[PDB]
Amino acid sequence: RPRFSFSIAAREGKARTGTIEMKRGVIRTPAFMPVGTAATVKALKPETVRATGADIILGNTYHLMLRPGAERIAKLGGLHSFMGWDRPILTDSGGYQVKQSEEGVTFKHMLSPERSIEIQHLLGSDIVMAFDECTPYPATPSRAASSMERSMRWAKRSRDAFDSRKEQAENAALFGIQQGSVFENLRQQSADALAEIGFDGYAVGGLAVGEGQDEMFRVLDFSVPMLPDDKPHYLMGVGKPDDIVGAVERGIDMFDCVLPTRSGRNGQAFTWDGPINIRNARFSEDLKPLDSECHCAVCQKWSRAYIHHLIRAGEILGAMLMTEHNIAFYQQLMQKIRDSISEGRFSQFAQDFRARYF
Amino acid sequence: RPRFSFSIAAREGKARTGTIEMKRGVIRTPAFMPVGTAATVKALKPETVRATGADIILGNTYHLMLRPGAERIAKLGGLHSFMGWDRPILTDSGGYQVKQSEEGVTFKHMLSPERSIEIQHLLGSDIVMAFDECTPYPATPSRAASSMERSMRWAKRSRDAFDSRKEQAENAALFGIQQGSVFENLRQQSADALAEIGFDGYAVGGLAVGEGQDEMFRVLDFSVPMLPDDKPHYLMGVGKPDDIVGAVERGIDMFDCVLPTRSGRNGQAFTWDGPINIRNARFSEDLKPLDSECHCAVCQKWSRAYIHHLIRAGEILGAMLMTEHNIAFYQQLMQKIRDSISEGRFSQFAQDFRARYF
Ligand SMILES: CNc1nc2cc3nc[nH]c(=O)c3cc2[nH]1
Ligand SMILES: CNc1nc2cc3nc[nH]c(=O)c3cc2[nH]1
Ligand SMILES: [Zn+2]
Ligand SMILES: [Zn+2]
Repeated sequence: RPRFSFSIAAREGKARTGTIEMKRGVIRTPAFMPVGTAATVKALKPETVRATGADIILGNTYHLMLRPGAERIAKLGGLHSFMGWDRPILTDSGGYQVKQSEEGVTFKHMLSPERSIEIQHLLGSDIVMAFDECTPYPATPSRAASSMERSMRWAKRSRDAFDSRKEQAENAALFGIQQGSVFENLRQQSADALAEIGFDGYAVGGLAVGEGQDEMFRVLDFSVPMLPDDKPHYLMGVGKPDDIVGAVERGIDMFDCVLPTRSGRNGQAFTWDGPINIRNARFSEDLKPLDSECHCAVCQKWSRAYIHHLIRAGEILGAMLMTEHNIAFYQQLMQKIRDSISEGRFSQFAQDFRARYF
Repeated sequence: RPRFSFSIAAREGKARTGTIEMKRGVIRTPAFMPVGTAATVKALKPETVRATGADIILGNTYHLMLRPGAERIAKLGGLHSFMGWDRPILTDSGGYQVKQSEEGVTFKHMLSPERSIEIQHLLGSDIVMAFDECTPYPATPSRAASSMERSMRWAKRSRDAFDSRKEQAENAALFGIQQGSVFENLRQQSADALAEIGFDGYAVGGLAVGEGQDEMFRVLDFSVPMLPDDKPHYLMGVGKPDDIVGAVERGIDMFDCVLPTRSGRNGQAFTWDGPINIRNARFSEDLKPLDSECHCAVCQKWSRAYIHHLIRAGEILGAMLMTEHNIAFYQQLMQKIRDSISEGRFSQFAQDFRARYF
């Protein structure tokens, strides 16, 4: 397999379906990446994660740079070996979860573009995120521009730190991140700068930070066409199933979110009829599975009623089952999306989905 | 399969190895029963429990009689269907975890022999425990005798409540429980009363309540020979691996304990070299599996170092992996015990085990 090769197999409007080939495996796009916070996709064995259909996971950098520390994980053979996931891993830069200066950030420890790229290397990341600044929402145009310009400078620093490590450069990919808040001209200048630097992929940063779905979609409308067509488009931190469907309709290829895991643990189950909270007393004697159509193992063997009991009782198996279901649901969503694009009926899928989901 | 048939295949001294055949499956003896507290073996899917080698589990009655309630579980199809374990289940009487009278116990609700047997029926238990009184330790001879006599009266009540329900009588088994504290004459009178009533199996109650291993073994020395030879002997709530080995040497066939699950969750891993606490910093970079010889999936794929990280971080996968390992270890212990008895080298196994374990 090549280091990185993104190929688009089919299109419908702005939507695309295809594959990213990497040394550690193939990634079907549009892709959902389950989130590994501290070297684990919470409450799931990696083989379970794979079984749900995930091709790649996101490893959070922030907690692991703390403990056990990037250097220790490197000593132990890297993140893949440590956690037992042998397929691609996208690592974030660790800066989003974190004294600000042009050099980088210091916190209660200094994190700069260079250190970030180094930590992602020590972890053995397949897809490395440039180190940026996620502009708070709302932002004045001046602040958004200052923030964006700093991010582009840090993007160039990222690129050069990555490229100055031959094993990283040869075996991993680097994604750049677009900023600009909700301002079209800043988004354009940022797309321009990132393309000039050149990356393997382009994320749309700065969204899903409180602007709400209408505003996010309005920004995506003009921002995604500004990115190189021939590379993957990653919408960081999104999101709800409906967010994902609209974002694919606007050209996004990749997604990550804690919603399916975190909200699973809290009792929220995704269904094609919309989300349910399994702790509600209405499920105490409901022998139906979480969802009527879901093909996951949880829906094949256990009832709402049992999972209701488990979550109410604080039992770990409740977290395990809810999470497996929710990640499986997300993967089934992405599969339906890929299939519908491949078959030229994605617009109809999107309408049908929303009608039933709501 | 018959309702209940215990057959002894081999002996060495007081030790026995054999099988209990029941409608829902075969139980290899000496047997360890993982504990299901509230319709779950904590942090494990039933298929994982089975995979470790368990033939039967113990379902705690106390929490489930609370919520969801025995009646609701019966409505939902019984405990086996609810939790997804289709093999035998031994249910306790619910009284041990719980205003005392000859009628039964009231608590913050009244539990009597009759209600207990009824709840175990509603749950659909394969092996039903008579409702007793576990005499506190230490106990004066007068108190121990009063307690024991009450338990024998409740044992007769148990027997008759069980027998007065035809589907229970036809499809499940009933075990009686011996009391008498540490007094040989009371233990004898209790064995006598239980045999006169007649049960499918006989538990040694009243131990593992603070008397310590020497005293427990001294009591077992005289108490187990008092029970019918041709029925299984169950030592309730035991125990540590060394406790189990000595108890088999004294004629016990069945065991349950929360140590492997509960202590697993707390960081304690059982090894043939003795238990370890994985949170100790000595394991932070130890790439060895929990145990050098263990055949479990956890030891096949993950390091001490990773599990160390997981437990320190409070991650659910840490509970999952520690528990699977520990239950697998317990099952491997019982297998070694069965094999050594079958081969007439159990006494040597016991010595070798203790030498290395300590
Ligand atoms: C959950 N929403 C959300 N998670 C994000 C992570 C991010 N990382 C780097 N850069 C970002 O702009 C950024 C924006 C984000 N929004
Ligand atoms: C953990 N020790 C322990 N768990 C027990 C459960 C019991 N149940 C019924 N009757 C008992 O005598 C009894 C004794 C016990 N000791
Ligand atoms: Zn499902
Ligand atoms: Zn093991």
